[PDB]
Amino acid sequence: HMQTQLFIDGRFVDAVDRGTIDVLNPHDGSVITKIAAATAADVDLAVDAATRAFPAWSAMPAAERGRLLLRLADAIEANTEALAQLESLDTGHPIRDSRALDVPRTAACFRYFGGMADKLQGSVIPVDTGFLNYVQRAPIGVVGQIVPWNFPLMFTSWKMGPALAAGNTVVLKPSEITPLSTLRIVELMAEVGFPAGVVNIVPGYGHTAGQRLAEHPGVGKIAFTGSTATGRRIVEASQGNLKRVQLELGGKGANIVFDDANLDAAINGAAWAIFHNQGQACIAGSRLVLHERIADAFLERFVALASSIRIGNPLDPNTEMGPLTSKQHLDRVLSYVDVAREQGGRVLTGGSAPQDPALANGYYVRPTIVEAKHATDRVAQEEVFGPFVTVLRFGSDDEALAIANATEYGLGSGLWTNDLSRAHRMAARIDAGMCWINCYKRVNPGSPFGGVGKSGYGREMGFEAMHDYTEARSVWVNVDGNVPPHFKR
Amino acid sequence: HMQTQLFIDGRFVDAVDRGTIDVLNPHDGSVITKIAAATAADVDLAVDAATRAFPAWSAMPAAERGRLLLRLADAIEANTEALAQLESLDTGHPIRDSRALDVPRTAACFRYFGGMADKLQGSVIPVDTGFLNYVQRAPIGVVGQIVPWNFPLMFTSWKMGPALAAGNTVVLKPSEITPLSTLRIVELMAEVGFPAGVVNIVPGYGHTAGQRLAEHPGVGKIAFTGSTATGRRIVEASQGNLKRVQLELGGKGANIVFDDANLDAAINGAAWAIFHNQGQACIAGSRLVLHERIADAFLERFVALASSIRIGNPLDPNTEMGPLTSKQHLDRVLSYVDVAREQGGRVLTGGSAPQDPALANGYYVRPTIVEAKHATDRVAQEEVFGPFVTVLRFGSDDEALAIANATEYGLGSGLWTNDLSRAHRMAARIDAGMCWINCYKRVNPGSPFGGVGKSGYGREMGFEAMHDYTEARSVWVNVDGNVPPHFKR
Amino acid sequence: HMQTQLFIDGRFVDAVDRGTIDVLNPHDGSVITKIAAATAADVDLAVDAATRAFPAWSAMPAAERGRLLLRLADAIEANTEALAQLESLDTGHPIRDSRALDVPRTAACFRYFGGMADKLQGSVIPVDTGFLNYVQRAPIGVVGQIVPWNFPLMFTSWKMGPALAAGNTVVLKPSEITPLSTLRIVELMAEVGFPAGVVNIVPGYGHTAGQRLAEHPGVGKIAFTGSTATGRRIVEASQGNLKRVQLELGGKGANIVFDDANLDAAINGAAWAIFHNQGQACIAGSRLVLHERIADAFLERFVALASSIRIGNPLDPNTEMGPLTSKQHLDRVLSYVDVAREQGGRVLTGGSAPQDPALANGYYVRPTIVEAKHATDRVAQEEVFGPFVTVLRFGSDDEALAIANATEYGLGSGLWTNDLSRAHRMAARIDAGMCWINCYKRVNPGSPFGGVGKSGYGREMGFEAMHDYTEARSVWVNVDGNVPPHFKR
Amino acid sequence: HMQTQLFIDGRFVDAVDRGTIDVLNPHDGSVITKIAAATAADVDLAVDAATRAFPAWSAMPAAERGRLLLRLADAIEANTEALAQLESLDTGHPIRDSRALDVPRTAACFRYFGGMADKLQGSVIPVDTGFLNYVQRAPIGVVGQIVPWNFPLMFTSWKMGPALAAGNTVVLKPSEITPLSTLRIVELMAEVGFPAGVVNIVPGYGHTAGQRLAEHPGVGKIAFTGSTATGRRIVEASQGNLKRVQLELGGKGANIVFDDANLDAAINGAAWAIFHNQGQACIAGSRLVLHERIADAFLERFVALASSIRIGNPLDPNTEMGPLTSKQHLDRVLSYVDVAREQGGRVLTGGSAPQDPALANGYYVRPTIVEAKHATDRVAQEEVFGPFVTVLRFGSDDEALAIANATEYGLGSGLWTNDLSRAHRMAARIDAGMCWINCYKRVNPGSPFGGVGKSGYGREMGFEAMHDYTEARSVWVNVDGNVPPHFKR
Ligand SMILES: Nc1ncnc2c1ncn2[C@@H]1O[C@H](COP(=O)(O)O)[C@@H](O)[C@H]1O
Ligand SMILES: Nc1ncnc2c1ncn2[C@@H]1O[C@H](COP(=O)(O)O)[C@@H](O)[C@H]1O
Ligand SMILES: Nc1ncnc2c1ncn2[C@@H]1O[C@H](COP(=O)(O)O)[C@@H](O)[C@H]1O
Ligand SMILES: Nc1ncnc2c1ncn2[C@@H]1O[C@H](COP(=O)(O)O)[C@@H](O)[C@H]1O
Repeated sequence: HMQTQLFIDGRFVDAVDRGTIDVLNPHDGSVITKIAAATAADVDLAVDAATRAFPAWSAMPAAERGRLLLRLADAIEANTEALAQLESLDTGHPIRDSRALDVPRTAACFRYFGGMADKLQGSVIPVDTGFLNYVQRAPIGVVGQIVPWNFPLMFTSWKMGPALAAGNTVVLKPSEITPLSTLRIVELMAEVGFPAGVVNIVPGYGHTAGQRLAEHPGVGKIAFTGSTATGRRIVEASQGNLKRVQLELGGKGANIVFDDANLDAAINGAAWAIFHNQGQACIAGSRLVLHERIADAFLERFVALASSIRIGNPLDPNTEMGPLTSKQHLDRVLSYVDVAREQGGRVLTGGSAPQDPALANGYYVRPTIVEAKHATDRVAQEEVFGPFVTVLRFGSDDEALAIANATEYGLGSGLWTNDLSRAHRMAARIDAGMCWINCYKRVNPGSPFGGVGKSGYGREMGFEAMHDYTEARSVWVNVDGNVPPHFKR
Repeated sequence: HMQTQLFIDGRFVDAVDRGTIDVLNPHDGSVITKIAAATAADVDLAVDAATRAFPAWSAMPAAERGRLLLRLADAIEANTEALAQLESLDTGHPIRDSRALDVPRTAACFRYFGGMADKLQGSVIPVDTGFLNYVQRAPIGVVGQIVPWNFPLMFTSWKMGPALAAGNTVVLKPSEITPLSTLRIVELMAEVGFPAGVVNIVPGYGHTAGQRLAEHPGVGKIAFTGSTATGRRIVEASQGNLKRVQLELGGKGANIVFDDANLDAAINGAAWAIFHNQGQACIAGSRLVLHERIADAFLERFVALASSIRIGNPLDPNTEMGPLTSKQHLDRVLSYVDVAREQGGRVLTGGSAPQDPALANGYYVRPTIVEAKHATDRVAQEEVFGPFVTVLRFGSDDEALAIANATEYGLGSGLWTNDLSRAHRMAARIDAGMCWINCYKRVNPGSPFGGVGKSGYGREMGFEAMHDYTEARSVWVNVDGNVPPHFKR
Repeated sequence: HMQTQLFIDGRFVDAVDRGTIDVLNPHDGSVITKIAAATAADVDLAVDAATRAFPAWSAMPAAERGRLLLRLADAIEANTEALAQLESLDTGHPIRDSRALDVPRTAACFRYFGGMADKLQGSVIPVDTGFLNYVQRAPIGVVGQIVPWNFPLMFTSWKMGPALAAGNTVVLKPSEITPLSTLRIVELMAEVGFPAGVVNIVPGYGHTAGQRLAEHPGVGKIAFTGSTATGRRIVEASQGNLKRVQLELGGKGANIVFDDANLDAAINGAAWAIFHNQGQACIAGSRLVLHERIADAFLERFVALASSIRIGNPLDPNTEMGPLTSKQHLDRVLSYVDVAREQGGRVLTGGSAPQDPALANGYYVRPTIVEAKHATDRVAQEEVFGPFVTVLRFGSDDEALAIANATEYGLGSGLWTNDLSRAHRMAARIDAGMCWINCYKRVNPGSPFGGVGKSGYGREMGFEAMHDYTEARSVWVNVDGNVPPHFKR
Repeated sequence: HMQTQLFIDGRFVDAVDRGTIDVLNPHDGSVITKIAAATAADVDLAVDAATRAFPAWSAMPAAERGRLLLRLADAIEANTEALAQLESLDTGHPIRDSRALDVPRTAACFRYFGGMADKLQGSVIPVDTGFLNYVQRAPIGVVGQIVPWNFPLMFTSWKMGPALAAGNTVVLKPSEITPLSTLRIVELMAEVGFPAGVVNIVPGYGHTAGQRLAEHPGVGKIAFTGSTATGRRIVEASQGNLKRVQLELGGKGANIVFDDANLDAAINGAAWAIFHNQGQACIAGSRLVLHERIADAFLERFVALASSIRIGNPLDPNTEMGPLTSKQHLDRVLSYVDVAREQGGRVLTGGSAPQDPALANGYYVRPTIVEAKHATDRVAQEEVFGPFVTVLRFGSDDEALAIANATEYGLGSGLWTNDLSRAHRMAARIDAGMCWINCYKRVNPGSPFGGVGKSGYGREMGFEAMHDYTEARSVWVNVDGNVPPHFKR
C-alpha cells in the first residue's frame, strides 16, 4: 500500500476539509495518486500533537532518541529498492541516482544524527569564586520544516535528523509536487517505534499549509529551503511570535577551471555539477568559468559529453538524465534560452525538448550549455534550476574571483587547479558557505551546509545543525559567592 | 572636551542634514548638550566606511584585533572616574553604581573579548577517504547594532566586544537619550589604534537612523535590544537582504522564594534584583514569587528595606537610587501604579515621586512594591521597566513553576532555596535563557546571555556570541578521492 | 562452541609454545576449560598483525569504523543471554547482574563509540596572516590494553570502544582468570566484519604476555587497569619506547551520609555501592562515612539489609551476591577481618564464609561491615576489593572532607545530602575524578571515568577517551605569508 | 641588579647548602656570574611553597589569573632591550634574534595564555533521565617543569603560560647553563603581583634538583624537554607517585624540497630552518632532502648563502650567527664533522671554527653543510643540534617519504612544493607532530607543538596545553533518577 494521507499524532489521516492534490509522474504527466491536502486546520492538529509529545520526547535520554534514528537508517537501507523506485516515480530522478545517491545519503544522514544525539554536550563556564555556572543545550520545542521537491527523500534526513536528535518535535510540510517518499519515511518511523506526535507530515500547498506553519504561534523555529523570494515571506511570517528562522535559498554556483586543471577530471566534474539531478540543485555548478587558455579545448569535450547524455524514462537503469519535476518548471527553463539569445548568448547545445516520441508527454529538456558575453547577463545572474550551464571566460585569478562574486548569491562554489596557494586563497575569497577544490557537490552529514548573504543563514549537518536546533540554558548556583548587600544596612 | 558628533570613518563629524538632538540630565531635565542626529544618509556613510575597512580588519591576525580590545579595556579603567561621571550625568545611574558596576563590567567584557579573539577555532571534518574538509569561522562582514538607554556604556562592550573580536566591522546606533558615553568609548578606540571605519557610531532616532541600519543592503547582521514591537520591525526590515538577526526583547523575570530560603540573602537579593538601575534592566526581578509560609515575614523586611533606599542626585555618592532615564518612562511607570490600584493590587510602599523639592524637576519615583490579586493581572504580565515589583504567592513547587511560566516572556529567572533537587529541577523547567539560584542578575562575559520565545534569540557573551558573529566556511580539497565519472564513457 | 584460543590476525590459534591455563568456576572450583596461554612470542605475532592492519584501518572512513561498532553493539544485545551465562560462569557475577548490568553496559558503550567515530573533529587555528594551520586528531597506531578480572566483559567496551573508533588497532590482554567472555566478544567482532589484525586478544599471565605488551617497541600506547603497584611496573615498562600510558589504579571510595540525607535512599545506595559485584570494583563505596546524628539508626538498618543478602550460586536468578572470583582473593579479604580486629575495629556483620554446605567449594564470603576507630586505620586505608565496608563517623562537614581525603587514593567518591550548597562544595573539594551525589557508581559511556593522584591518569569514556586515543597532527600551509628572508642579501 | 639566587616563596634566596654554579658567556668563556645551585632540599622548599599557594591560586577567578599573565606580557615588552641583552649574554643568541624573536615570542605566549585562562570551559554530559552530570577542568596542583638551554626565555612562557593559566602552581628548573633570563622573568612576575609560592625557580644540576623534582611525591605532573635518555629517566622517576608526564625529546627534522618548489623561498627557508639559533632547536631542519632535478642548483645557492652568514659577537647587531651555548656542545658538533667525513660525507662548507682571532675564546663553529652517502649514516640519524645540515637526494615522492620517516624521531617536518595534492598527502604521511608547507618553524601559542613516538608526548600551546594541565572532575547529581533498590525488600 502506497501511503497518501497526512501523518498526525502517529496515524495516517485525511485532511480536515477532505481536500486532495493530484501527484503527477513527470515522465508522462499521468496521475500517480491523489494525496490528502493539508490546510491550516491540519497544521494546527499537527502542531498540537507535536506540542503534547514534546515533554516526553525531550525528556527521553539522548541515547534513546539516537537509537530510534539508527533503527530508522537501517530500515531505510533494508527498503532501498522500494524507496528508490518511489522517489524516481514521483521526482523523475533516474532510478540509478535514487539507488546510488538519494537513498544512501538519506540513510547516512539519519545514521549520523542517531550517533550524534548523545554527543551534543553543554558547558561549564569559569566565573566568580563560589559560583557554579552550567549551560545546557536544550531543544527549542516544536519545529516546523518546509522542504522543496528537488531532493525530497534526502531532505527528510537533512531536516529531521538534527531536529529530532536534539529533542525537538517536528511538523514537516514536504512539497505537494513530490510528497510520496516522505510519507513512506514517516511510516518507517512509526515501524521502528517513534512515539506518536514526534513527527507529523502535512503535505499541502505552500499558501495553505506552509503559510500556517511559518506563522504558527506554537512553533519555536521554522526551517525553509527554496527560493530567495519565498525566504523573505518566511521571515515576514516569523514576526508573529519571533520564532527562530533557518533559510537555505538560491545559488548560482561558480565552477572555475584554471589553466593547470586536470581537464579529464574537470570536464567530468562540470557535467556532474550541472546535469546531475537535472540541474535541480541549489548547489548546481550553473556558471562554468573557464580560463581562456583551456576554454576552447574544454568546451569541445564538455559539449560532446553533454550532447551524449542519455535522456529517458527514469525507471530505466540506463537513463542518465530524467525529466524535470514539473511542466511549469520545464517552461521556466526553456524561457531562459530566449533570455540568453536576446542578450547575445550562444547556445552550444540543447535548449529544447528531446525528439524521442516516447518522451513527448514528459517534462524533458536536453542538457543546455550557453556561452554568455558578460557576468552581468541575466542567465549569469538568475537561478534557472535546470540542466543549464552558463559559460564565461577569464584570464587572471582576480578576474575569476570577480566573476565568482558577481552575483546576488553565495551558496556553493568550486574550482579546479593544482596550484597549492591558489586553491586555498581562492577558497577563502569566494563568497560562499562551501567551496569544492578538484571536486563538486561533495556533501557529508558532519560537514556544514548552507549559504551567506541572500543565500540564507543557518547550517544543515554536523554540530552546527545541532547548535541551530538547540538553545543555551544557563544556570547559576551561588554556592559560596558571599555577595555583599547592595543596600548596606 | 565632551564629544557630541557622529563618529564615521575615524573622525567626529556633523550629520549630513546638520540635525541635532538635545540630551537631557534626568536629575533635573536640563539640557546637557546637543548631539549630531544621524539620518539615513549618515548610516549609509557609516556602512560605506565599515565596508571599506572590513577586508583589512578581517585580514588582521586575530591576536592583533585582540590586542586592540585589551588596550581599550585598559584605557577604560584608566578613565574610570571621568567615564563614570559622564555615564551618571546622562543616564541618572548613581555615581556609586557607574563607578562600581558600569565602568568595570564594560572594561571586563572588552578584556574578555580581547583574549577571546584568537581562541575561536575552526574544525576539520572526518569525511570520505582522500578528501580534506576544513571549516573556518569567518566574520559576517559589516554588522549593525542598535542599543537602548539603560546600560549604554556596558552595552558598548556587550555588542562590540564579540563583533570586533570575530573580525566584523561595526555600525552602532546607541540610544539618542543616552549617547554620550558611547562617543567617549569610540574616541578611546581611536586613541588605542582602531583603524578608521572599523567602528562607526551614529546616534539618531529609531525611525531615521535605526530603520535604515536594519534595512541596509550592505549590512550582514542586525543586533537589536529593546521592545518586542520594535523587534518585530527589525525582523521585517531584515527581509530585504536576508541579513542575520539577533534580538533581546522584554523580560518579566520571576524571582521565586521558597520556604526553606535564607531570607536574609533572599531579601537583599530581591532588592538588588529590582531596584538596582532603578529597575531599568531587561533581567530585573520584577515578579517576586513568595511561598505562602514566608511571604508576610519576607515582605515586612523587604518593604522596610525598600522604603529606606536613598533616592537622590546621581552625583551624590550617598545616593542609592537615581531617577528614571526619561520623562516618558517615568509617566509610564506612574501609569502602571494607577493600573495596579485599578485592578485591586495593594501598593505596599512607593508608587509616587519622592517628596524632596530638590528632586521636583527630575524623573524620580520611589521604590514601588505591589501585591497583585492574580498572576494574570496587567502589572504581573507587562514589562514596567522601573523600580516596581509585583508580588504573587504560592504553596506548591508546581504552582511556583506555573506562575513563573505564565507570561509571554522568557529572559531571566531565579529562585532561592536550599533543597538540592528542587534547585536543579526548577531551573530546568522554568522558561528562560538564564536561571539564578540563590543569587540574581549574575552576568559574566563568558556566560551566554539571552532569552527564549518572544524574549528573542541569539546570545551575548562567550563562545556563543562568537558563533553568532561568524559564519561557517566549509572548504573541501580532493586530494586522492578518485571519484569515478558520473557519465561513464 | 566455546572459544578458548588466542585470537590473532583474524583467526583463533593456539599459543606458540602450546601452553594452556585452567579457567575455574568460582562457585565450586571446577575447571570450566583450558585456554591457550599467550607468551611474549604470541604478543609479538599480535602486534605484527595489528601493525599490518593499521594503515587500512586508520584510512577507513570514520563512519565505516563506527558502523562496525554499531553492528557489534547490536550483536552483543542479540546474544545477551549466552554472554551473561558465560560471564557469570567465569566471574561468579550473579546471572541477574550479568543480564541487567554487564551485558547492557558493554553494548551501550560499543554503541556510543560507534556513534562517536565520525564525531571527533580536528581544528583550524587562527595564526599569522597568509597562513593556514589545520590540526588533525590522528590515531596513535597499535595500542596495548591490559584488563583485570572484575568486569571483563564491560572492560572490552571501555577499552576497545574509543581505541577502535579513533582508528587505532588493538592488542588486548584480558585476565587469564576470566578470559572467556572476551574471546566471545572478538568472535562477534569477526562475525560483524572487523578486518583481520584490527583486534587481537592474547589471554595469558601478566608476567609473560602482559609484560611483553607493556614493553613492546611497536606499541604506541599502553592502557592498564589494576593495582597501583602494577601501574608502577607499567610506567617502568614504558621507558623503552616512550609509549603513552593510561592508568586506572586503586580506589578507596568514601560514601558520605550527612544527617539530612534520605535514609531510605542512602541505605540502599550504600549496599549497592559496596556489595554489588561482590565489592570487586575500583569505585566501590568501601568507606561508609556516617554523620554522628544518624549513624546508629543507619547502621541498624544497613546491617539488617546486608545480613539478609542472598548469597549463592551465580546461575540462580534468585542469587543477589555470588562468590569472589578467586581463592587467593577470598583469603585476602578474610585476612583483613583480622587486621581490623587487631586495630580495635568491630565486625558488625559477616567476616566469614557462609554456612551453606552447597557453597563449600566456592570462594564465598558474607557481606562484611566493620567499624573502625580512625580514618588512618589499615582497613580505612588499604584496598580490600571485596564485599567489605569500613564505617567511620563524623560531626562537621570539615571532618567529613578530611576523612574523605585521608587516603592515598582518588578515584570515585559520593555523598548523600539535601543541602544544595554542601553538595556542590563537597564535590569540588573531595580528591577524586568522580563524585556521585545522592547516587553511587553511575557510569555512562560519555561521562569521563578515571582518577587523580595515585589512582592514575587518563580517562575512559566520552570525548576525553577519544582525545587520549589520538594525537595532534598540526599542518601549516604558507599561502601568502610573505616571510622576509632571515639572512638579508 | 642582575638576580642570581633561587626564587622560592616570593623571595630570592641562597641554596640551603650554599652551593653555586658558574654561568659562562659563550662568546669568550668568561664568567658572567655565579648563581645559587639548588639541590634536593631546595626543591623541597619550592614544592612546599607551591603546595601552600595552590588552594588560593586555584580558587582565584580564572580571569584574575589571566590578568596577571596579561600584565606579565606587557612588562616583558616594556623590558625588551634589557631582557634581550641578558638573554644574548647568557645564551649566545645574536642580539638581533633576542630582540626580534626571543622576547616577542615570550610576550606573545604569556599574552595568549593570559587571555586563555577564563576561556577553558567544562562540559555537561547527556546522561540518564533525572541526573545532572557536569565535568570541570580542574588544575592538577603543583607542577614541575624542567627546561633546557636553547630558548630559555621563550620556554618560560611555553611552560608557565598554560600551567599558571589553568590554576596550577609551578616549580621550574631552568638550565643551569643559561638561567639568568628566567630569574628576571620571575622577578617581573613578583612585580606584577603573582602571589608568593605560585612560581618557584630552582636552577641547579639535573642530577640534583632535576631528579628530585621528577621524583617528588608532592608534584602532580612533570614536564621535560631534553634528550631521549633523560626522558626515560623522567619516566622512571614518575613511578613513585604516578605523576603525569609530558616529554619533548628532540627531532631530526626533514625539510623536503620538491622539483616544483619556489627555490628562492626554499633556499631562504632552509637557511632559517637550520642556521637560526645556531641550529640549537629541536625542530631544526637538520635533514635537507632535495629532489635530484634541483639538488645541485639548490646547493650552489644554499652553500653560497651559508658561507656568507656573518658569525660573531652576539652583542653586535650586525651579527647573524653567534656561538654555540657551551664548550661541551661545540666539541660534540666538531666530533660529528669528523664522523661525517669518516663515513664518506662531503663537507660542502664549514665544519670548523671561524678563523677570526677575536672569536678564539668562544664556542664558535661555521655553518656546516654535509652531503651524506646514505640516509642511514650517523649524521643523517643522530641529533647534532648545531648549525649543521645533512643533505640527502630523492627521485619519487615515495622515496622522499621513506627518507623523511627513516629516523627514530618524529617532532617537526616540512616540505616545499606547489602541487596541491602532494602538499596535503605528504603532510598526512610524514611521522611528525608538525608539518610546515612552504615555510618552516612556524610557532604560534595557539598551535599545538610536540612529537610522536620517541620524540615524546603531550603538547605545548593552545587548548591542547590547557587540557594537559587540567584533569576532568565529573560530578553527578541525582535530581529525579528514581533508582530502584538493588536488593529488593
Ligand atoms: N508562501 C509560502 N509559505 C510557506 N511555504 C511555501 C510558500 N510558497 C512555497 N512554499 C513551500 O516551500 C517549498 C519551496 O518553495 P520556493 O521557495 O518557492 O522554492 C515548497 O515545498 C513549497 O510548498
Ligand atoms: N523602527 C526602529 N528601527 C530600528 N531601531 C529603532 C526603531 N525604533 C526605536 N529604535 C531604537 O532601538 C533602541 C531601543 O528601542 P525601543 O525598544 O523601541 O525602545 C533605541 O536605540 C532606539 O532608538
Ligand atoms: N607485571 C605485569 N605486567 C603487565 N600486566 C600484568 C602484570 N601483572 C598482572 N598483569 C595483568 O594486569 C591485570 C591486573 O594485574 P594486577 O593489577 O597486578 O592484579 C591482569 O589482567 C593481569 O594479568
Ligand atoms: N636525571 C635528570 N633528571 C631530571 N632532569 C635532568 C636530569 N639530567 C639533566 N636534567 C635537566 O634537563 C634539562 C635538559 O637536559 P638533557 O636532556 O639531559 O640535556 C636541563 O635543565 C637539565 O639540567
